[PDB]
Amino acid sequence: RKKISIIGAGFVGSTTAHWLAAKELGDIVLLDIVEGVPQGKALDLYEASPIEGFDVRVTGTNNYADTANSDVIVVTSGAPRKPGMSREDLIKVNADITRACISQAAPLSPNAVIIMVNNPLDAMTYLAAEVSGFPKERVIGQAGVLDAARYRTFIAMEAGVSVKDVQAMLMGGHGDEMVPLPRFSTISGIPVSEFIAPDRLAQIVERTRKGGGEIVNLLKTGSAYYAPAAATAQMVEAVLKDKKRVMPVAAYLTGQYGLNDIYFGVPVILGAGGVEKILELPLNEEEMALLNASAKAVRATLDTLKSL
Amino acid sequence: RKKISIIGAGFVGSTTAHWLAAKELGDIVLLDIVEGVPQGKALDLYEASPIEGFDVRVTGTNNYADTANSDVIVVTSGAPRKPGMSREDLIKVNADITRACISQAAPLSPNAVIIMVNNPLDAMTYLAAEVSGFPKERVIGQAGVLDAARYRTFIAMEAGVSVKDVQAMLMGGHGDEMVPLPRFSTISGIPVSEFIAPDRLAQIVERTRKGGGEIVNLLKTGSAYYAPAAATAQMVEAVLKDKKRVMPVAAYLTGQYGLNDIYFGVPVILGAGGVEKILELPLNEEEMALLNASAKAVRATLDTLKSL
Amino acid sequence: RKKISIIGAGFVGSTTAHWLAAKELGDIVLLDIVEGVPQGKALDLYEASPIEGFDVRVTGTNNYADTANSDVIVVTSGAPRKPGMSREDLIKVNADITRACISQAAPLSPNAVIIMVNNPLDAMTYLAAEVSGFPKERVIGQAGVLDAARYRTFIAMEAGVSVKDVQAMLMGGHGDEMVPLPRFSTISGIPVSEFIAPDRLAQIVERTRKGGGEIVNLLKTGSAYYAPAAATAQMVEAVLKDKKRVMPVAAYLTGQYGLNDIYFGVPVILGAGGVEKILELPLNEEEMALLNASAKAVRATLDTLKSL
Amino acid sequence: RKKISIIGAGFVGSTTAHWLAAKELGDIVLLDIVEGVPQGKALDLYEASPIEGFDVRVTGTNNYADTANSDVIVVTSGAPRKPGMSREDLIKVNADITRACISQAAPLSPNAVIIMVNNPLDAMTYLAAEVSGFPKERVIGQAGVLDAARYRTFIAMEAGVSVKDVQAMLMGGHGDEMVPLPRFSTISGIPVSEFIAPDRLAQIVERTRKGGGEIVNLLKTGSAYYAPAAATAQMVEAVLKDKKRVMPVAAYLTGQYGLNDIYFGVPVILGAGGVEKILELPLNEEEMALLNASAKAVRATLDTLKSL
Ligand SMILES: NC(=O)c1ccc[n+]([C@@H]2O[C@H](COP(=O)([O-])OP(=O)(O)OC[C@H]3O[C@@H](n4cnc5c(N)ncnc54)[C@H](O)[C@@H]3O)[C@@H](O)[C@H]2O)c1
Ligand SMILES: NC(=O)c1ccc[n+]([C@@H]2O[C@H](COP(=O)([O-])OP(=O)(O)OC[C@H]3O[C@@H](n4cnc5c(N)ncnc54)[C@H](O)[C@@H]3O)[C@@H](O)[C@H]2O)c1
Ligand SMILES: NC(=O)c1ccc[n+]([C@@H]2O[C@H](COP(=O)([O-])OP(=O)(O)OC[C@H]3O[C@@H](n4cnc5c(N)ncnc54)[C@H](O)[C@@H]3O)[C@@H](O)[C@H]2O)c1
Ligand SMILES: NC(=O)c1ccc[n+]([C@@H]2O[C@H](COP(=O)([O-])OP(=O)(O)OC[C@H]3O[C@@H](n4cnc5c(N)ncnc54)[C@H](O)[C@@H]3O)[C@@H](O)[C@H]2O)c1
Ligand SMILES: O=C(O)/C=C\C(=O)O
Ligand SMILES: O=C(O)/C=C\C(=O)O
Ligand SMILES: O=C(O)/C=C\C(=O)O
Ligand SMILES: O=C(O)/C=C\C(=O)O
Ligand code: NA
Repeated sequence: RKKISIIGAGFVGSTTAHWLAAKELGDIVLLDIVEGVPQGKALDLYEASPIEGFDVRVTGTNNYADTANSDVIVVTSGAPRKPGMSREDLIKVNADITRACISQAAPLSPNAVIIMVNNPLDAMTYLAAEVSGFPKERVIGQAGVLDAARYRTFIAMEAGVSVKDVQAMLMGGHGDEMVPLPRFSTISGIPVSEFIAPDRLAQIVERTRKGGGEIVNLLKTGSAYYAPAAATAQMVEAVLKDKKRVMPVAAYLTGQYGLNDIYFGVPVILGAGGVEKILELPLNEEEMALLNASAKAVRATLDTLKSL
Repeated sequence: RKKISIIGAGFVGSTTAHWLAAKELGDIVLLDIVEGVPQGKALDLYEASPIEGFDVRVTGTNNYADTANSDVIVVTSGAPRKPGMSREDLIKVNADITRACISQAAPLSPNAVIIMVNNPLDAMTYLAAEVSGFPKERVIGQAGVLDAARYRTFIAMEAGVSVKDVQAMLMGGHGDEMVPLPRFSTISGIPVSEFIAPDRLAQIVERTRKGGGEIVNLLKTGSAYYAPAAATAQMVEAVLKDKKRVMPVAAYLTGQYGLNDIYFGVPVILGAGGVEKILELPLNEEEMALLNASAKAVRATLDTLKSL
Repeated sequence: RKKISIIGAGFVGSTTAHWLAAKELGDIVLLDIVEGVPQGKALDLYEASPIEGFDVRVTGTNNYADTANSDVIVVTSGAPRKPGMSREDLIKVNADITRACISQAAPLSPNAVIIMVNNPLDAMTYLAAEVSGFPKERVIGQAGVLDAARYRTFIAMEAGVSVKDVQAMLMGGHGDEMVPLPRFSTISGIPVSEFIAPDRLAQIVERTRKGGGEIVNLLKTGSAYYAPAAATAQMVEAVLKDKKRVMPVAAYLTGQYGLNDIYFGVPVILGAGGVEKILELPLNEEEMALLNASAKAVRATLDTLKSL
Repeated sequence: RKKISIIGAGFVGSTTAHWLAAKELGDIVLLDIVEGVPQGKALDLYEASPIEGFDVRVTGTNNYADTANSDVIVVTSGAPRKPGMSREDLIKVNADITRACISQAAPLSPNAVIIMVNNPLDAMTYLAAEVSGFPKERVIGQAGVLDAARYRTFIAMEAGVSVKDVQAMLMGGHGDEMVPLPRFSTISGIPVSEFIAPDRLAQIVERTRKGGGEIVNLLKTGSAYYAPAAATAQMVEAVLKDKKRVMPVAAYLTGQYGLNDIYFGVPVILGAGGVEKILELPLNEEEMALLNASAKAVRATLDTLKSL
């Protein structure tokens, strides 16, 4: 069976195990630095299997050795943000956590695809590839699938149609400078601009950019985890089942969109090989101005990162 | 529980019950004019429930009375075509079958949404609305969902990506004059033209138009049923769960696209009310020439129909 | 669409919405006293719908008015225990909370089936039937499914088989005096005794009874929720779909097993009418001794209740 | 991805691909002697993937070379019976067909688990083990699951409960002497006798044994396929996923139940190694009398076999 290790048994990590367990994709190992929490959640999720009717070996541990030879490593060990806080504000703390987790996990699963979740996403994914020394295409960050999910939900709501017939690409760093792409958004093949007037669409775009903060302000004591976990799980599945999914993820660029040496949200084809191909959309001038704005923001965090 | 009556327990009818049963959408009644066939298939499908683990009341009958008060009526009682035959070639035979089924079923389920499948699709759907006297929006034909499914499969194959991230609109009568719309086809929001060169895409378009014949030539003794049944079931589900799905179906037009008094494949929003809204895409000159060609073909069958 | 209100959007209530959403059973309303909490969780979960592909309306609220006309009401507003506590220890705080939630919701959804979860389960379920005045059959408590789930899990683990083939009846109050029934537990119709040695089976019976506490001692700051939520969800589904599932639930006894006027974990046929039948099993003396000892523990919580 | 080859693309084989596709277990190869048949059905089913949303490679072929390196081989090439025939009546024609299919496929997929379906089931499964020379554990016949499925269905129907709660062991040869075991059949762990009266239960035991013929007499031009396919699929899944399901399958006995050198319907733990364990149940005299009578009917088909 496939082996999936989730490093950090917090809200996102545990919910990822939940979405995953239901798909019967393989053994799931929940690791955490706090004793009892992963073991407890693992056992509890395990005990639900007879009810839901899924066969899954879910275990919790505080020992990295238990993650050895994993096919996929999900990193959700970073500290979350509190209201009135920015994802980059977490960089110093999460950089240490991320470095700690990667340096211990990577060596034990050299053939694993690492899916980073810790914020700030782009900078942490970059730090992961950097610490693991893994092939760039096997070190990616979850962000775009979530961002686009929010965006697609808002448009489905606004248009009054099933979220099943809604697709939308979105690029950039996982932050305020985020860049949803209305031109690359459709409903059963039809441009969304045909369904939503410019003013409403622009609001939707703004809501998408602040989507994470919106939830943080409501919860007060934590950040989102249902959508984020669902996104992470869709990526794990893409990899384990080599589905060749076309989705936005934080991938290492070497010139695409005119950007180099940076993890940035771009559309890719996800499969057993991890990032199998980085798509290069024909973005117009407006879109590119937005994209470049985001690029500059991410670059900023990298400069912060490199000085830590 | 919701009640779904499938008139005609042949290949498409039975496979529809199969796709449906697995979704637990309600009671399923399989009706046929031949004794034993529906009862046999009903019982056999019923006996699979303990294995698949779905609760469904599937019954077979030769008595229309058993279809009374159905929420949805699926009509798959028409005679299929043999190789080297055209769907319109079935018009005379299937017109009588269709008239017979509708006149007996409709009265028993006045509040039902009728989903026609019998070929020639557009002309038979028109005959159904005509015989049932039902509100035009509650009498629709399955065709576009199938045609587009074929089209989406070919592009997924060609592009090497999951069929999950592929959407494509397609219009016109369910025939050779069919009109897939590459401009209204995307992969995770991205135009397919970005993935498939014009020559290959044009082949895909041609294959889509002949997709049904392709399968007929292979099977020799019958026509497709897996995809067709899956399409019909997706529509039944859209209705029963009021999903507001954006999909192409044969709907009654009153001026849309410049067409009037005709059942034609157009994108609609499908829900509890049946055809809840007919979308009007901004089709360019080329697309419209194609659309008008298809319109003329359908009109021809209607003229044939009306003279029967 | 059906409507399900979940009073108390904490771990169990939110997780319950999660399992439920994936099932597309109908609209879900998450209510809580803390503002923002239910709104954020409902939005977060709603934003996962495009990723997972389900059409579900999940809303968060602080106003009982939003729960009006619900078909089912899940109550998960109770405070959870910490290590060292018994479920009975929560009776003072939760009797108040429970009375508050039921007095407000019940009047608004007169035809609903109320499913209690708050601990102590059997007492709280009695209280809810009392405060609501609803027919006893439409007021039930979730406990048996969860308890039997832990039991079935330990069995599958021990026998090295799939949980999908393990069935097991479990009776009594949701507490330490809980009565797992080895003689009424089978693997694909084969008595469990044929797979597990008595001594081992005994340890399993014991682990089952102490299952909740095992998790509490691991989590340390909360109690189980994945299995509990799954259990609650299955019950919600049984009612909404009128599945007529045979399962153990805290129901109102009027003489069965020689017990009167108490809510007790017994096997029932759960459907659209709530408890549609209470099964009276031919328990033997050893089993009846365990059952009576449990009914005694329950009656004791009820006397504490009436004392509040 | 895993690979599954289905030899014989008729009703059972095609339907088996259908159930399988929906499960996304891996690539499926439909093979047949008639050209076009497997190609059309595989394409048709493949074109349903966008509608249903599964990523499955389904190919049709007439060349055994395409079945190379399969993980599992389903054999459904046998001729089906017509009203008036017994399954044994097909032994001459199907022994030939079966030998032909196994001699060609087995050599190409040496590590595969072969699952026979062709009737007479027990004899054909023995033949396949013989012609293939594969370890007996990796050659099994599908029969028990289907037989017990019909039984569980009749029970649920009679008891007015959900098939999801009915378990039932069934042993012996896949013929009239089939042995459903009431004493080894439970509803949520509760003996079936507690729900159905002996006289009624007897009629059910009898209906089960004659289940196949009931359908044959209804269809008239073929035999059951939905349940058979579902049964076969569950077995394929058990192997591919290494679920360790406890179920009745025609396995090779070397003394169990005092039977040697025959393929017989017995309970086993089915996993990645095929039959990983044969369970020896404490049947009583009445049950052993039925079992022996069945083993006699089976030995008789084997003597007919060796006579071909
Ligand atoms: N990229 C996205 O789209 C996205 C979405 C949501 C959350 N996030 C981010 O993901 C992270 C996790 O969010 P959360 O809400 O689940 O947080 P959380 O606080 O609930 O969980 C983090 C878990 O990590 C564990 N942990 C800490 N150090 C560890 C170490 N060295 N090894 C192993 N485990 C360790 C903690 O003990 C804790 O259980 C945050 O940084 C958050 O900002 C990103
Ligand atoms: N619109 C599409 O996209 C689409 C796709 C596939 C097939 N079709 C069409 O659907 C029809 C059914 O195809 P099939 O392959 O399932 O055929 P089939 O021959 O397998 O089944 C038709 C069934 O109708 C029954 N029948 C005949 N007259 C009846 C009456 N008066 N009442 C009740 N039942 C009656 C038959 O006995 C038979 O079992 C054909 O007309 C075919 O061309 C349309
Ligand atoms: N098998 C069972 O029956 C079972 C299983 C698990 C938990 N439980 C019990 O269920 C309850 C919930 O457990 P939890 O872990 O989810 O707790 P929790 O603390 O996470 O959540 C309870 C939620 O109720 C809310 N709340 C409080 N008063 C309220 C009121 N008047 N109206 C609406 N909401 C209100 C809180 O603000 C909180 O969000 C506990 O009492 C626990 O012991 C029972
Ligand atoms: N419970 C069971 O074990 C069970 C259940 C149902 C059916 N069956 C048996 O399974 C067989 C299939 O039933 P069916 O209804 O699908 O029949 P069918 O006639 O529909 O299909 C059999 C297919 O095998 C093909 N075939 C013939 N010779 C072949 C060869 N040498 N190689 C490859 N393909 C070949 C045919 O052309 C045909 O498409 C029958 O023998 C039937 O009695 C067993
Ligand atoms: O905002 C957060 O911290 C987490 C959700 C997200 O990254 O979108
Ligand atoms: O071609 C046929 O007759 C049936 C399949 C379709 O209508 O596409
Ligand atoms: O142990 C607890 O408090 C909650 C879980 C349960 O009721 O089993
Ligand atoms: O009755 C038949 O021939 C096939 C179905 C079965 O084997 O039960
Ligand atoms: Na477009």
